Amino acid sequence: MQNGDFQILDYTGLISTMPRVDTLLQSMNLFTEHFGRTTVARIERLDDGAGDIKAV
Amino acid sequence: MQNGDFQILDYTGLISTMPRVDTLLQSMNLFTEHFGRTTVARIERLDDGAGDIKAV
Repeated sequence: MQNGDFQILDYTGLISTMPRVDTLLQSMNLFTEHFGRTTVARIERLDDGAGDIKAV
Repeated sequence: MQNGDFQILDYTGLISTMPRVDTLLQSMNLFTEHFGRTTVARIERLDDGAGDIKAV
């Protein structure tokens, strides 16, 4: 490259940096994905157990 | 799945829970199984041993 209007300079290439991007949690694949249609979602839960049978 | 009268929503999934049932004693196989016919059973014992001899 030129310097001022009559001299020259040496060019030493570019230097670039970027910040961190952490993907440890994402990499573990813990989460699942579901694709739907509406903006309101429902969930259902069912609880079941057992009984203590006696003698007769 | 139906939301309020004039709106809808997306059903996602079902969640179910139940208390644990233990099987350790069953696994150890410490009990022998007998299939009888009546509602009464008999057991026979026969215990034997020995004594000490005195000088005469």
